[PDB]
Amino acid sequence: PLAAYEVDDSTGYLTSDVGGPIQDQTSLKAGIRGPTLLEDFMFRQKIQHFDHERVPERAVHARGAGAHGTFTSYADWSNITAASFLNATGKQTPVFVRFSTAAGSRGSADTARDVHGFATRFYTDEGNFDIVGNNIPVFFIQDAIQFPDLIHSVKPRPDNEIPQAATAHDSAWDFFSQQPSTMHTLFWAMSGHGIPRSYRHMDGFGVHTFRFVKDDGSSKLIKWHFKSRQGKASLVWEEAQVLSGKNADFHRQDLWDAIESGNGPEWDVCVQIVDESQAQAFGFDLLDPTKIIPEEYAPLTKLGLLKLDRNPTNYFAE
Amino acid sequence: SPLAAYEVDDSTGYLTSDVGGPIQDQTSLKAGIRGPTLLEDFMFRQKIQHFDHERVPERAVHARGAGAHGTFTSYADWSNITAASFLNATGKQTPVFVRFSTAAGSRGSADTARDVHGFATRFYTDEGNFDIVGNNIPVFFIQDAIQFPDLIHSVKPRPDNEIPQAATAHDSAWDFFSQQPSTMHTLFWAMSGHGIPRSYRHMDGFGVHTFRFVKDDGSSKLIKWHFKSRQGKASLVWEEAQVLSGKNADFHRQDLWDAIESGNGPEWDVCVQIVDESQAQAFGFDLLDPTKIIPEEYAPLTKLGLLKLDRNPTNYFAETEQVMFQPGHIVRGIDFTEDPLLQGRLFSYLDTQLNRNGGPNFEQLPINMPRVPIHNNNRDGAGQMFIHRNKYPYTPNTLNSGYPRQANQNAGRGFFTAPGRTASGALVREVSPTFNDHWSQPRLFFNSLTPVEQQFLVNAMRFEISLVKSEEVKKNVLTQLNRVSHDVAVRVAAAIGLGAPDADDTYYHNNKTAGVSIVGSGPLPTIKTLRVGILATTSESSALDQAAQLRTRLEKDGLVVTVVAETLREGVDQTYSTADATGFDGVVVVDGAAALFASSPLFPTGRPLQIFVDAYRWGKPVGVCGSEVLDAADVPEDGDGVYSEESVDMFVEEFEKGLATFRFTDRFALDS
Amino acid sequence: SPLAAYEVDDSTGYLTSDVGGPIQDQTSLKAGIRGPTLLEDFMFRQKIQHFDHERVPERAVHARGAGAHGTFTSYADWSNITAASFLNATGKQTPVFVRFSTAAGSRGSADTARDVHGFATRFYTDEGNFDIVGNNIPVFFIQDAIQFPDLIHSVKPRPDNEIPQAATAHDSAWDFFSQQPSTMHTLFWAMSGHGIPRSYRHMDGFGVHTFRFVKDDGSSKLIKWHFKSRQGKASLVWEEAQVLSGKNADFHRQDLWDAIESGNGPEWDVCVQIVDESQAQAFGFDLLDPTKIIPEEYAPLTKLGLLKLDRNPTNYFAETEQVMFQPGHIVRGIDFTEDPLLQGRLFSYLDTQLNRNGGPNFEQLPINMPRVPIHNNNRDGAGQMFIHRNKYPYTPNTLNSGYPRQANQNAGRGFFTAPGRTASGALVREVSPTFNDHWSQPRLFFNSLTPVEQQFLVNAMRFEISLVKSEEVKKNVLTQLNRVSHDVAVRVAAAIGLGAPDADDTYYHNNKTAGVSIVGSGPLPTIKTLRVGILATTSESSALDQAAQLRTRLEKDGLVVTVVAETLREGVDQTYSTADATGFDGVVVVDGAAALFSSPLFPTGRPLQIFVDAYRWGKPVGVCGGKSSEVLDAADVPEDGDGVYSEESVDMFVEEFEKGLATFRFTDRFALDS
Ligand code: HDD
Ligand code: HDD
Ligand code: HDD
Ligand SMILES: [Ca+2]
Ligand SMILES: [Ca+2]
Ligand SMILES: [Ca+2]
Repeated sequence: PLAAYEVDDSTGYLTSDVGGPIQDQTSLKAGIRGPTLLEDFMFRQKIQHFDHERVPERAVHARGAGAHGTFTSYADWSNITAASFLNATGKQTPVFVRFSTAAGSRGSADTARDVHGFATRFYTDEGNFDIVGNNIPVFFIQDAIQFPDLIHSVKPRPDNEIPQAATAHDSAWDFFSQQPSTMHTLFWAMSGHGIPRSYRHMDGFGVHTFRFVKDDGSSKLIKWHFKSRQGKASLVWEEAQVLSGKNADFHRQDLWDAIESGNGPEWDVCVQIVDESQAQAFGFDLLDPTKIIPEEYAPLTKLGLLKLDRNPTNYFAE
Repeated sequence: SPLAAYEVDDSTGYLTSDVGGPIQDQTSLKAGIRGPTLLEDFMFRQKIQHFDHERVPERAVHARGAGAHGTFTSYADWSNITAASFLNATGKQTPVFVRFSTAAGSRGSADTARDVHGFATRFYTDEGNFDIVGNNIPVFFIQDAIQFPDLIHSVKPRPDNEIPQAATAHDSAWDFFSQQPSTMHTLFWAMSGHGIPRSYRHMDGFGVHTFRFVKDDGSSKLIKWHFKSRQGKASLVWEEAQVLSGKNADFHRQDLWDAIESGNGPEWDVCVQIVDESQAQAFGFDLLDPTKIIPEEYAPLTKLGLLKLDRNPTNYFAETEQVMFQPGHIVRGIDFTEDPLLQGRLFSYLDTQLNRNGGPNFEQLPINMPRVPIHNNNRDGAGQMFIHRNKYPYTPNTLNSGYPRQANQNAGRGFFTAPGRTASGALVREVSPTFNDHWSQPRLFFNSLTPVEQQFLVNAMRFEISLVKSEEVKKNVLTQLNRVSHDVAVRVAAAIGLGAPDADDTYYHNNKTAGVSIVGSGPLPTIKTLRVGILATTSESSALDQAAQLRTRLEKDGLVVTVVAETLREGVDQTYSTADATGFDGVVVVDGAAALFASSPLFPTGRPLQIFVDAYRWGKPVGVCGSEVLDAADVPEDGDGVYSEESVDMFVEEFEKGLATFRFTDRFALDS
Repeated sequence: SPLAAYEVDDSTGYLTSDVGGPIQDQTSLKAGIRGPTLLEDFMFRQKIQHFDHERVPERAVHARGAGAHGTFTSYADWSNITAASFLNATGKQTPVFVRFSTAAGSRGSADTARDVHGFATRFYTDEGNFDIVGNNIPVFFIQDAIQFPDLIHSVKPRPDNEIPQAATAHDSAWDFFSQQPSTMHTLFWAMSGHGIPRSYRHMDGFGVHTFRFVKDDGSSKLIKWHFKSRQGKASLVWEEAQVLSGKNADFHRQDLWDAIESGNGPEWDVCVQIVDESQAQAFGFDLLDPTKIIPEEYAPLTKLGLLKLDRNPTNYFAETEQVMFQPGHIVRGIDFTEDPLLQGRLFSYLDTQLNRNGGPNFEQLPINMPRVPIHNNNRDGAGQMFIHRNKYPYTPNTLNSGYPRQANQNAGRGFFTAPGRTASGALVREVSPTFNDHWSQPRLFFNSLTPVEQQFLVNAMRFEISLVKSEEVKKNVLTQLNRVSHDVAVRVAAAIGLGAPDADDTYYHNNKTAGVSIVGSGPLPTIKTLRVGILATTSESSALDQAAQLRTRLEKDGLVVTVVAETLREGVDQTYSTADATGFDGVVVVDGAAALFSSPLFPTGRPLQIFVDAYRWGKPVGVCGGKSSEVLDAADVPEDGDGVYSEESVDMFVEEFEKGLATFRFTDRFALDS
């Protein structure tokens, strides 16, 4: 899939980045017990590379894991959307998905209590389409300008950077109690949804109302819902705590293993579809990201199958 | 102090942009009440752009850590051994900043991972910043800096899946250790209690490399830095460290924060072993080799001064995250040696700050600034915070009267390379044959540990090596362990189902050395800061009375007391639900609570008992104050570090001796 | 000095590292006296690393430029029209920093390129930094911010070979201009003397866009900023600008530096045209359209205050290179309009500083810092210089007692959007048909130039279009020019050997507007700082005596005198070898030197060439001492010509010559199309 960019090092002699054969095990010195020389370019190119390996972690959802897969459309959905990846029964589009926690840094534990990310890229034949979702259908806040306030409050206190990957501290609850919009996502996070058994055992939600637009220009309002075929399942809190200690890599290992063993996880990619006229018909505003549309009011339509079946080759690059 | 000058107070006043315009930051500007957000909303974009760019790359190693401010005080005028100004007078005080860390884990990984630990100290001296970038272990894995990315790639997570976090417990790490025998000495240290210290305060710091002290007359001697903890030496046990990682990833940084906040700032004696240049190869090994210690029997310690950390940072990102240490930050009176590990570090720490800071002016960050004037011809660069008045920044000049002037051995107190240093021979990429003994000092270390300490180390290796999938790597590992000790290889082999290779006694010996054992280092010199968990109940008013009485007594002796019960109320600090044995150095049950130890929606099933049981199994002093509890917990009444008294005063007295002893090691099973 | 706190003195002391350790920096540490350099040489590496990383990206546009500090002083309490604090009291003073620039060229390109010029002003107000990011031309090429990269790609060098530097005289630029007719108005400005100003001090500044002034009671009015120069309007002629680019690439920055250093800091009246919201479409065009000016006949200027630049920077990189302007630096009392060019700029200037500074904390650079306290919850980021005490940086909070408090119209003097502003209609990527007339205003401009000024413009177009290789592009250019003026198309067509298309009179008219002509703007109101070259000789002690007397008399009136001779000595400033007519506003030969007009000391014919060039470029020229016909005849300069002087008396010579410096250019020396 990304075959063209792969580099193989199963044979051959060590070279610099400009293809000159070299060694990299001993520094060049003025005498066998002497000082290292500035002219040692082998040393400097290798160490400069190493010194510069790291990039900033993501400002949120720093901790996560991904895989490649395929999306297959169940129908020609031309009658609700012009979207090319949805325009024929059986049409296949490559995907890449990254799942994550939200608050913790790189290296924090998979099984912390948190909102989880479920970000999906469809490499469509009319361009990349991303649905950047969470495992919880609603968000804490109603205006993007408040994001840094929310995130500062739930991340570690800035004098001592304590506590890692946890809402269990004064600042977060101060924010929650002063900003009552947070109540809905709070209740989800405090349920089993905050500690899922695996990435495969949770759903994905776009959260926002988006629009499907036909080629004739007519539109409908939609909510994205990726429905897990593995079922839903959570940990219990005491278990999640011990797991955070025994295996910080629990979720990424789970996903990696299911893929290697030929049990790639699957989701039905679904939408709730409603009319433009129904923006305020359900007793709340569809522009409000703290609300769900009860399934009693709008059933889910299954658009296609998302299957993840191939692990990355290099975690950093992918 | 450059840091007071840059403090920003936000305890009053109206919100402003970064250019001082009063603004709001709670609602986006929209076209209509239910409309799209406008591009012209500058309040939105300035706030979100800032947030979007908050993060910087983590350190390439030692990314997880924590820092504090303090003072170094010289005990003497040390001009007789070094020209260093911060050491030139009795009582001379120099501000310091120290950052402690693990090594392998990323910035959100647990403090209590098994690992080498950093101990980096900046002395803001009156003749420039001097950094000693050390570890809690005196020897390093490799003999040449060029091998550093090999070491780090092998111990960091596997690069296809980025598993496992902050752990040597995987194939690649043990493959490297078994193929690169220089690693044995540091590996032995890391597999001991030194890999899982009780806190940053209960470990020592080592410069690792031999350095030089250089006098004003040009003569030099060879030195090793050793920062000796005044708090004593102490470790976790492994199963405790694992539980801690889950229950409190921030255990060490919290321990340091709290000790400082309560007026119990940690202290070290800053010491050196000092030997003559002629002794570079006198001790049976090469002092240029960073995998070797100078046994204290060959060179005793000289105490130079006191290091005390006593002030927490105000902003962690600005101070702790941005501090940028360099062994290149050196001062007159100190010089480098030809240690090929040290040699290469000099390059790496200057270069890597470019990655972290994103520009060349990183020394202008308040935490990195010196406490003396700067005079040089460095100019421009992204993030230039100075306005230079000298418009002729080249040497030699007449247009600025020849300023700044050259400093050297004979002018302006300049740094100078030790004038006795020479080089000779071919320009070679060759390892000195004097470096070849990779196994005798690992054996020296192992020999110096107590029997239960040796068992803990064997058990660490059993744990990790049992997780290595490759049969080939496991066998290669036993080959190397066997060159250190046949007994180690036998005992480790037993757990992984392979046979050890035949004894190979080339490097075996029975010699020991002082000061490397934790268990054999004696009771702790103080118990201030140590944590006592008092397990109580809300259902008995007697239980809460006893708790309160203990608290008064224990708190007066500097101990941190946590009363635990089913729910919070006056006098109760923590519910059973959030409590765990890893949160205490000692655990006391007030006997009025016996009922809990025999179901509640308020805590998981059997929680009160489990805490007591874990505390016992992990070797902690445990007690009952008011003994069927001990039956329920299967704890022997007569056991060492088990207490049972109705006398408040008698119990406190005995239990406080238990906290000093710290661990009761007789509770751990030993190989035959 | 505004930034004193950040200054670093190196007039004494021993060399140190950046961490204060005394060091040397003159010899590398080596293994032996003829040995290899050692990696442990930290003195070498810290010094060379710094050097290796000195450069930052130049500005994507306006890369070439120069800055200075000054003061703005309000003429009144302007609360009747704006809430702006910096305008709230008579005599109220605010520090400023201004940077001037060309637009297309890179760093190191020449000041005297033909171009639009930047005029960017920061007011460090007591209610925050307020920037007016303007140009010396009142209209812009394009009507929507989204087209900016198309414009800039077209006028910058061709991307295969990066040719030509700092010039519109190539196919791609004229291709864009001819396909995008909105460009015509600014093009006509740039092809006039406004494209080649005599100095930064002799040009005006324009905000270009309509902005709003907003009162504390929330009512608003539409405004245009006009900074009117107190030095007068003046231009180079093209041939002169070309030679200048090669003889002194730094001409404008030197001129500004020198004027400030001599206590002649330049001044502008900071003015606005003010009109009601109801007049957005009352003047025959849309006030949201940045290709249109409001003629002065429809809206006169209000003088708000005085701008004076009077202090040069200390370190150019730290102040001038690092200053980061944004139209997003706005203050209470001012607001935006729905000009789609302005709207997009708001985005660009915040984003582009990330590129230049390499990190998000660019507002912390001394030159970008405000002069009032900052209270917000912005945190971290590379290069973070603050240590924030508030450990609860979120709103809403109780743990920091609700601080910082929200500022808005009612509390804390907050910025607020003019509350009368609305939007209505479909969400569209459509151009308003009110923007559709691209040609009437260029014609209004052209009509307002004097005959010789119109010739200069036609000649600029003939120069550049002649260098366009594509006959199709050239034909498309004539199509657009012809929509502005048939006469212009005909006269330009003549130089390039094409025929003009037939007259198309849809947008022709004969209307004129005041205040846009340079050549018609009258004699300069001051001649201080103008440059007089006295050409002399060392052969005659009398030539040097005349030169000294003349110097004394001219310097008394604040002119900058340069005595030129074969070689330097006391009283001679420059040799003929380095001298050029482009270095002077006026040229005087002392009659003692008549014989000069071959030496190893200067190129053949140089002294004469300086005089002749000065004459051909319209400058006042003369001979002092009484004997003039030898010089004037050798030069082919008629003795009775306007702006040609000859007197024995120093005092009398200078009085006549000084009138000529004020007139500045003698335009009768240039041929007109017949
Ligand atoms: C205005 C700021 C803002 C707001 C209101 C949100 N986010 Fe976000 N999000 C970011 C700003 C951001 C970001 C800072 O831009 C990140 C960090 C790294 C990145 O690529 O974008 C990000 C990362 C990020 C990731 C990690 C993607 C990956 O794996 O690389 C996920 C899954 C989400 N977000 C999902 C959400 C959901 C479901 C939201 C509520 C509906 C949401 N975000 C609101
Ligand atoms: C040639 C590469 C190289 C080698 C051989 C070493 N290191 Fe290192 N070290 C680095 C390259 C490096 C680095 C990549 O340059 C770091 C990462 C971030 C930084 O500032 O420097 C660093 C970070 C770093 C830190 C964190 C400092 C802080 O708290 O910010 C400590 C304590 C050490 N190292 C200590 C050591 C010790 C005791 C070594 C062996 C004697 C050692 N390093 C060998
Ligand atoms: C949307 C893109 C865009 C548009 C439509 C414009 N500009 Fe701009 N301008 C920039 C994008 C930009 C920029 C890329 O963001 C620059 C480069 C460096 C900087 O700070 O902003 C810039 C630089 C810049 C400078 C140099 C400021 C300094 O000295 O540092 C001036 C004077 C202007 N511009 C003036 C204008 C005027 C009068 C315009 C029309 C009314 C205009 N710009 C339209
Ligand atoms: Ca908190
Ligand atoms: Ca591995
Ligand atoms: Ca071209």
